[PDB]
Amino acid sequence: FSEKPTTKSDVKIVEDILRGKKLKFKTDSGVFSYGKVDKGTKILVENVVVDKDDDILDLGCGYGVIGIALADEVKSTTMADINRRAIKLAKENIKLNNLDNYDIRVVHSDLYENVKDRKYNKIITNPPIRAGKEVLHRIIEEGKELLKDNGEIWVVIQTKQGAKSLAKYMKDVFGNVETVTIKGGYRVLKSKKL
Repeated sequence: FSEKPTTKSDVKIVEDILRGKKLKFKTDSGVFSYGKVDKGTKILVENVVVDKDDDILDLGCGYGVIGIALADEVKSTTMADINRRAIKLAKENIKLNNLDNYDIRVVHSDLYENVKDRKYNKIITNPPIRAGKEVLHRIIEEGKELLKDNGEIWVVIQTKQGAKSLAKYMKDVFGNVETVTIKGGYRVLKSKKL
């Protein structure tokens, strides 16, 4: 069931520079990366390559960093999260960054469940880890089904055997995987549909 809480939320406004853009984000203690832009997310956002005609999906968007940082560079952006507070903040953050003139939507979704109304050129995500490898594998396998031909899925994951195990699975599923960057213990992995 759904319920509207009585409890207050802790909010912290954070500014950062991503892809050379000066952005501002309202963050909340009940949402991932409260009070600062996550290092993994920053590395992913700086390294992802997008095309002006791409329809992209920011999976597990939190307060919206990835979608917001890329919105003006692509054709359309869908940000999705299961956390309702996250959804609210991402919508508010679209306004804080003057992106109202772009095709951006924020959708409540348990993984891909509510965003399968279109196909995407890119699926970009900083996936949850404590949730376990089964959820990680699902992000990869179901992701392939939602990508347009030549589409790509981009993930950031903390290095060593974790990134290696996931890369192996991505190669299993897609028939290819590439390490785009390794920085400060984080790896950005990319697989293409084809």
